Formats: sequence, structure tokens, C-alpha cells
Amino acid sequence: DFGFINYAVLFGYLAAMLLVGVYFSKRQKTADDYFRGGGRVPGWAAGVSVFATTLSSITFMSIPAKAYTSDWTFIIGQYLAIAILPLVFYFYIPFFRKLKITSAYEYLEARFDVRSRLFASLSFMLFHIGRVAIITYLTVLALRPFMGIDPVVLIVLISLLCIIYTWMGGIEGVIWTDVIQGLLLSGGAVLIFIMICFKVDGGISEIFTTTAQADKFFPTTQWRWSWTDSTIPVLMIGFLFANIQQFTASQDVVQRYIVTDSIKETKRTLITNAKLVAIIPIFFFAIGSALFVYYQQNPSLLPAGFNTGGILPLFIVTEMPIGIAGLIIAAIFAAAQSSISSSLNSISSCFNSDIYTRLSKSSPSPEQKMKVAKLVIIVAGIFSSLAAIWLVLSDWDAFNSLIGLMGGPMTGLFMLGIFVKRANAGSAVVGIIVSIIAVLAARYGSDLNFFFYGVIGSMSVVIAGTITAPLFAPAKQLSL
Ligand SMILES: CCCCCCCCCCCCO[C@@H]1O[C@H](CO)[C@@H](O[C@H]2O[C@H](CO)[C@@H](O)[C@H](O)[C@H]2O)[C@H](O)[C@H]1O
Ligand SMILES: CC(=O)N[C@H]1[C@H]([C@H](O)[C@H](O)CO)O[C@](O)(C(=O)O)C[C@@H]1O
Ligand code: NA
Ligand code: NA
Repeated sequence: DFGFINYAVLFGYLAAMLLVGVYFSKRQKTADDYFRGGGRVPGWAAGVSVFATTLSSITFMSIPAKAYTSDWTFIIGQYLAIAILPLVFYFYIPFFRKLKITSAYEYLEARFDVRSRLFASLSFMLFHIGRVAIITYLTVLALRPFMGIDPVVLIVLISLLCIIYTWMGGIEGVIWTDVIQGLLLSGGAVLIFIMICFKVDGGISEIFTTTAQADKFFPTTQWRWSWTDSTIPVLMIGFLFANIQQFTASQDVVQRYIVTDSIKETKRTLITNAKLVAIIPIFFFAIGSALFVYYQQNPSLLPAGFNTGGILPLFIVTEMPIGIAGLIIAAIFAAAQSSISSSLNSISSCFNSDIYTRLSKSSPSPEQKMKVAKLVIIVAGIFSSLAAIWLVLSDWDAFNSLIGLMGGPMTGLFMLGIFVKRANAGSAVVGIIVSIIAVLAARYGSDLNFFFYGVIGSMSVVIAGTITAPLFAPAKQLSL
């Protein structure tokens, strides 16, 4: 078994997350508290929270498996995510801040009209219900063979517990848990790397040389155009657009831009996040390369037909010492939970502003907004968790892959509003329609690589919403 000591580390970590939630529950009086944090978050904390929100068990498990089986080409993705940040700061964040947004999609009603706002908000909320279910599913897939408990108990520990502290704690409790979880997964990744270096005969130098000799850093055979394969050009355009989605059009990140009290602290949020993205992800790639060298030096330690997605967890549970092993498991929990908590709170912030407030005939009182803010964390939590239970016990993708395609059009709407002065409500709507059709064509009637779905979706809104602008009444002004 995992053992009592390893467990006690895990349950200490879980108890610490709940206690942070209890601490921040006292200050939740209004929706402003619960979603905007009353302007009490410093920049550095919001920036760690952005990193921990975006980096989930998807990165933690997949990126090492990917470097193990192939190469580091995907890391170009991380650096493109940093490269766009000044553009976000200069062109997007001033609108978000000056409008005193609760939900990012309020910008779309201000720039265009309610149809664009609601299309984007519903696509966000549905996508993130999926992201939570997926994050929870992968974590369970990773840990289940090695914990000695039923999948459902594991879901209680990963998901239910996360729901409780998120519910009590508001965006402040979500952010301060994220800071701990962000730093825990970061040190955890560094510590895994170190340990694998100490177990490879020849250490870090042999890990480097073997990897470079196998052409597993940046193979030039991947510098080629393709419509179907995930080559360097495809993933560069693909990650550029995914990153623009993540940092301009996605409520879980955009929410962190408005919790700081000044633009000075807002810059600190982006700067802190940039430092983490420039340093930490490299360790996840380095881990897959290290493990590859380690299991080439120790061929009999893998069962034949072992799934390469389980090699990292296999190494943790079989090769890391007692206490340390329990802490790495807590760090995988921390990668999952920091993303789950942010997605639940953002889902509730969108529901509160874009659905409940915007569509009520009269404006809800402060006390009413607070109630619904809390309630939607439970409801979304329940739905996300059931889905995760279904994914586990059965062996669905349709809904998820379908709603995922709406990320492109949501992101195009922001690019169009922000950069095309003549675009207007109607031309944005023609843009959505064109975008939707184009993405369904890409996904279901072609063999195009998945990296193209976002670019197509985005650029379809931009192009159709630009060329059809003169057919509708002149654009709303919106002067900041
Ligand atoms: C998915 C692919 C589809 C893309 C095909 C291109 C679609 C382009 C549509 C262009 C026509 C838009 O239709 C829009 O209709 C309203 C009524 O419908 C027009 O009407 C508006 O202006 C006119 C000016 O005379 C007024 O008489 C009218 O009362 C007012 O509402 C808008 O000026 C026009 O902008
Ligand atoms: C460029 C890239 O790989 N982006 C990935 C990011 C980054 O790894 C992370 O934000 C650190 O920069 O993590 C995810 O959002 C995640 O783990 O759920 C998946 C996404 O595909
Ligand atoms: Na996370
Ligand atoms: Na979070």
C-alpha cells in the first residue's frame, strides 16, 4: 500500500486546504467579495493563482508522457503564452478593469450586444463543466492503480473536498489555496526531476546526452508544414490561438485581472505568472526525458504493454521514498484542485452576472446575489463530479469535444471587438454563425489536426465580422 505516513502527508495537505477556506469564509458578505475579492489580493498572489488555474493534472501527467514518447516541441507553447502577455496588458486589461467586470463576457455586451455576451458565457460555462470532469478523471486514472481505494472515494477526496473549500472561501480562498497549490506542484516537479537524476547512472549529464542523441529535444524532421500532424508550425499557430483564448476570453484567468487594487499590482500578476511559466514547465518536459533515460537503463522495471501515461506515477510510487512520495501525490492533487476550484468559482461568476443578474427584470439585492453565487458552486460541482464518476466507471466525448470547438468563436469575438473598430453587433453575430459552421466542418468533415480548430474558429469571427460590418448600423463607440 501507499502506507500510513504517505497518507498522513496527503491528509495534512487536504486539511490545510479546508482550513484556508474556513478562514476566508468570514469575509464573504457580497458578490463583490465572492467574485472580485474586494480588491484585497496582491499582484504576486493573483499571478501564482493564474499559473495554478491553467496548469492542471493534464500538464502534470501528459507533458512528461509526451517528452517520454516524443520530444520537447510543445514547450514552444509555454513561451508563446508569455509572449502574448504585454498585448493582453495593453489592449485588453484596461477595458476589463474600467468596466468593473464581474464576468469577462460583459465586455461583449458593452462592445456589441447581449447575443455575443450570452453565446460566450454559455460556451465558457459548458466548457468548464467539461474541464473539471476531465481533470478529475485523469487524476483518478493516474492514481487509482496505486492508492488502494475505490475510484469514488478518490473522487470524494479530489472533487468533493475541493467543492467545500471553494464554496466557503470565495475567490480569495480559491486564490490563496491556489498559491499554496501552485508552489507545491512547482517544487514537487523540481524534486521529481532531481530524484530521477540521482537514479540515472551518469546523472543529469547522461540524461542530456542520451536525449539529444535520440533527437528528443527539437527534431528538425518536425520543422515542416502539415494539415494533419502536430509539427512545429502547427503547434505554434495552434498554441498561439489557445493561449489568446486562455488569457483574453476565458473567465478563470480574466477574473484574476480584476482582483488587484491597481494597475501596478495587475502588472505584477502578469509578471509573476510569466516567471513561473518560463521556469516550471521545463521541469515537466525534463521529467519525461529523465524517465525515458531511467527506464532504458532499467528495462525490466516496466511491464510489457505498460501505458506510457502511467510511467510518471509508476516512478513516484515505486522509486520515491516514504513521506516524499506522499508529498508528490499531494502536489498532483494540488495541480488538479487549483484548476477545479477556479473553474467552479468562474462558472458561478458567469452565471451570477451573465444569467441571473442580466436576465432578471429587476436587479437582485446583494443578499440574493450571494446566495446564488454559493448555490451554483454546488450545482456545477455536482454535475462535474457525476460526469467524472461516469467517465471512470463506464470506460460524453461528443458533448465535450463539441463544446470545446466554441472556444475559437468566443476568442474571435474578443479579437474582433478589441481590434476592429467598425465591427458591430450584427457583424459579430454573422461571425459567430460562420465560425460555428467552419469549426464543425473542420472537426467532423476533415482530417485537419486539432490545433487548427481554434485558429479557424477565431479567424472566422474576425474575417466575417470585419467584411460584413458595413451591412449593419455603425459600431458602438466604447471610449477607453
Ligand atoms: C452565415 C452566412 C450569412 C452571411 C450573409 C450576409 C448577411 C448580411 C446581412 C446584411 C443585411 C443585414 O440586415 C440588417 O437588417 C436590418 C433589418 O433586418 C436593416 O434595417 C435597419 O436599417 C434600415 C435602413 O433603411 C431601416 O429601414 C431599418 O428599419 C433598420 O432596422 C439593417 O440596416 C441591416 O443591417
Ligand atoms: C502551452 C500548453 O501546453 N498549454 C497547457 C497549459 C500549460 O501547461 C500551463 O498553463 C502552464 O503554462 O496547461 C493546461 O491548461 C493544463 O495543464 O490544463 C493545458 C494547456 O494545453
Ligand atoms: Na491547477
Ligand atoms: Na484555483
